[PDB]
Amino acid sequence: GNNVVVLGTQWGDEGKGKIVDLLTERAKYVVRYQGGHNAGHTLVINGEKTVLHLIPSGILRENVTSIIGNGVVLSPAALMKEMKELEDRGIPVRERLLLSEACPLILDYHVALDNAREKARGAKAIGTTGRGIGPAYEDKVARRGLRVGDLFDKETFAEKLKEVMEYHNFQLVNYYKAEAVDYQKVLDDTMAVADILTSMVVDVSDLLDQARQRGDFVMFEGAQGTLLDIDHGTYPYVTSSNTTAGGVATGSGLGPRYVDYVLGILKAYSTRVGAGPFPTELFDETGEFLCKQGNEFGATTGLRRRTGWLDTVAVRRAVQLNSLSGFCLTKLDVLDGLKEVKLCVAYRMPDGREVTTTPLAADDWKGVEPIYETMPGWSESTFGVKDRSGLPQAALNYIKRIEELTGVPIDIISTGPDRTETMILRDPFDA
Amino acid sequence: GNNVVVLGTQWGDEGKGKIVDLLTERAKYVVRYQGGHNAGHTLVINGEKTVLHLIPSGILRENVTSIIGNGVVLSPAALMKEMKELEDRGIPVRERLLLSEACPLILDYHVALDNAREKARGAKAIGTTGRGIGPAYEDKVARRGLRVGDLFDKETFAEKLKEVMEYHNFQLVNYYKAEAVDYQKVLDDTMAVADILTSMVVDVSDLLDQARQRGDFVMFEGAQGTLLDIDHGTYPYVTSSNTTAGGVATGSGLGPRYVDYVLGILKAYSTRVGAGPFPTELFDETGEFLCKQGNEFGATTGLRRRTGWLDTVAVRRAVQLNSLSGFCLTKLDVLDGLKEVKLCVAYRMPDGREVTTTPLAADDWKGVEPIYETMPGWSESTFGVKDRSGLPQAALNYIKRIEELTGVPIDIISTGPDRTETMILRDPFDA
Ligand SMILES: Nc1nc2c(ncn2[C@@H]2O[C@H](COP(=O)(O)OP(=O)(O)O)[C@@H](O)[C@H]2O)c(=O)[nH]1
Ligand SMILES: Nc1nc2c(ncn2[C@@H]2O[C@H](COP(=O)(O)OP(=O)(O)O)[C@@H](O)[C@H]2O)c(=O)[nH]1
Ligand SMILES: O=P(O)(O)OC[C@H]1O[C@@H](n2cnc3c(OP(=O)(O)O)ncnc32)[C@H](O)[C@@H]1O
Ligand SMILES: O=P(O)(O)OC[C@H]1O[C@@H](n2cnc3c(OP(=O)(O)O)ncnc32)[C@H](O)[C@@H]1O
Ligand SMILES: [Mg+2]
Ligand SMILES: [Mg+2]
Repeated sequence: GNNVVVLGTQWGDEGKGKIVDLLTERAKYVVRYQGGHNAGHTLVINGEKTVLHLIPSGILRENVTSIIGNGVVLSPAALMKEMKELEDRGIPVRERLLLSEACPLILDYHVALDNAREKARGAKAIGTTGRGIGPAYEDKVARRGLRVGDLFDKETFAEKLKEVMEYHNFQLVNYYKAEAVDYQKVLDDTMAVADILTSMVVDVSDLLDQARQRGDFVMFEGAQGTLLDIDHGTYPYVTSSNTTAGGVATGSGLGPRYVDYVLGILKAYSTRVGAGPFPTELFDETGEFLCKQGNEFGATTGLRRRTGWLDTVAVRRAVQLNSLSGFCLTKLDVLDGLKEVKLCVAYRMPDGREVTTTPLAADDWKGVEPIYETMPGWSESTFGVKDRSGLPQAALNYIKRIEELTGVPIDIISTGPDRTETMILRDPFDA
Repeated sequence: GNNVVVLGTQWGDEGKGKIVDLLTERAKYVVRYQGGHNAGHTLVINGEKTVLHLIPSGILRENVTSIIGNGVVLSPAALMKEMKELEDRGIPVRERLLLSEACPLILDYHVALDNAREKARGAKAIGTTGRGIGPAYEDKVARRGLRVGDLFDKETFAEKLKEVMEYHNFQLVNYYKAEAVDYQKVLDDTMAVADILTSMVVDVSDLLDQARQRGDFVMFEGAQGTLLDIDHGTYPYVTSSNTTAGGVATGSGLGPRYVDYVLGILKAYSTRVGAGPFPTELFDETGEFLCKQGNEFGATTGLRRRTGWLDTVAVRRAVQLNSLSGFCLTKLDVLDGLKEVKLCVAYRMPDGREVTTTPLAADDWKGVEPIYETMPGWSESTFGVKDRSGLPQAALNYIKRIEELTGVPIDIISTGPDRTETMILRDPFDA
């Protein structure tokens, strides 16, 4: 299919960055359609690590035009920081990166707010990445936030910014009893970059409609994961954007009927950073194992990540929410050396009922317990293996079992962090 | 196609209610996926008017199950009010209506807030319908708002509600210097209806995935219109939800790949209630005419509606944003008796540039001017006509011209408010 969507089917960090980088070889465009720099994508090419947050993961391929879709909450400071870093490394970002004038801006007060709220919640704290994602989205929805296109008139921008800031400042000092955020500091930091920012603007919907009508290969890059969806995730322990395939058309402006294949990234084992339900969470040795081997620590905040077994029930919600076309089994190489692996196939609800469907809001997950299927592990190494043949049968069964349990084929299997450490069984672009 | 989406291509009020009611004859389900009771849908069957706001327009057909999707901001008071009204009229709502536990709740403070903000904006006031749509969506995104499923535990609900209310109350009295909203009044009004509310809950995504897998005819009913889209509309003069086809999958939980046909409702002339850009707005006799004949006054607030000529440029943005499959030319009967009609085919930008693309945010529409195409009108009456033959050639040309100018066929033509006063040239369900 021409328009391919790559997204996380769990709670982020499944490995979208690598896969997006990999798959963009044949792509004309790559589009981020939601989130901001809370995202953390690690690309590894012949050993060279590149960590992207706000910039689309297709930025390393000169044949691809990376787009920041209107859905993205964009931090000028964050963009500048990343651009500079890639530029020093030979990546002419400004030559490859375009962006929507409709993108809301993440300015300092947003982080001020993000921190304050987080504080206020005390114990039942969400565990947000500390960027100002939440407030930026709130300001969008409230229709008071600033967007890229607001920089088209700096004086008017100073007017709007003065307003929005006094408004937020009042809340910060009087209610939160927190320090105000200096309006002039913000206006200044902003105006300095404004010109660079404005230079990358393009009418994204139209560009995408044109690309679409030409047949251009376009990849949409997801941020965060399905279960962190503001609507469909473990609310309120979620991110503030729709991480489900529906955000592509809303955050890019491309009509929904033009999505061709939805590729869902699947970690082979589960992780979460932030508070919230997690039935298959492990707190034992194997958990520790899964964490160490997988080097599970957030690419955007370091914070160790919670680990647990893959959960076909949660994965199955992801399948329906996103119209999955196929999966990209990632980190299989991490299971190597376990005596046995297991998949959560059903949930035992607190009233005794057994169910193969997930609850929605966090409180409804309160006391659910996982009912497992236990498969034999494999001692052979699968790291770097690039052909099914190189995988032991135990691994092949685990893979088939996931397919059986989900009804979606594993078209791509990843066995290490490096771009080429992958098995492309079915390339979504031909699919 | 099995899953058909019906939405407004302009600024609301194109006539979704009638069309949805009409088209649901063959439907198993009808789903609202966004907005709340700011919407106003007028159904007319053999002269009997029915005005829906929050309840899906398929509620009058016992063969159809009406669903309030998670995307909808739901006012318990509003729901109760409408249910009662339909029940007295022989409509057993509770028997036909189901709803998502994920729907955020619109409670009193939300209206308190909606009013306060509106006040604060003074002159540059959005012109929101006065329901608490904006705040309810903000509370959603901020992850502090209450949802239907929160009623599954009334004590915890009282806890969460006490919190959210003190929070908002502080803002209302100290900043806005407005009157606080009584927590106990809210908790009470809510708890009284809670049980009814909870009784209608269903897991909508799953139900839709099942329906989808059965082949069931499902209609998604849009609220508001494309150009009022929070992301793609004339921001900030927009509604707080994505009125574009992308909201269907986000606000219903049905995977995006399962949308089959997107039907866009097209008024044949333009209207707007609320502040904001409107290039083809008319302030002359014909405007007055268009308003009087069309009886253009908001079904949700009465407020006279601004009128202007149809705008192919704005309509064309709608075509790409929503992947339109076809149009439903509505109110054609209203043009009868004009000497000449005209369509805006291009925009003359303020720097002299001529463009066939629309700007996004309001300020960017600032001084655009419409460049028209002037077609001969028609004196014959088209009211109630149900066969193309009954339409004068002048009308047929106007219709073909819209098709030529947009590239989307007019599969349905409506010539009066009554259900049967329509021409179904291509029924989306077979399409
Ligand atoms: N061992 C192993 N590491 C992988 C594999 N695929 C990706 N990685 C690494 O695992 C991490 C994926 O987390 P992250 O980059 O935050 O993924 P993203 O947030 O979804 O883009 C990064 O450290 C990658 O370098 C794989 O198949 N095996
Ligand atoms: N004259 C005329 N009225 C129509 C036609 N279709 C619908 N109506 C009426 O025009 C209005 C449509 O506005 P509204 O009900 O608010 O549409 P909605 O908000 O899109 O559901 C209602 O008064 C309908 O009764 C039509 O083809 N001709
Ligand atoms: O308001 P926010 O800043 O968005 O934080 C809210 C919640 O969402 C989580 N979170 C945010 N981005 C995440 C991410 O990005 P990628 O998978 O794309 O690499 N991966 C994993 N978890 C992520 C935070 O942990 C928290 O639970
Ligand atoms: O915050 P809000 O309460 O949503 O108001 C914001 C803006 O959106 C407009 N508006 C809201 N619902 C509308 C509607 O519903 P239907 O077309 O579905 O019948 N039709 C037309 N205009 C509508 C208001 O006029 C205002 O411009
Ligand atoms: Mg990451
Ligand atoms: Mg209406």
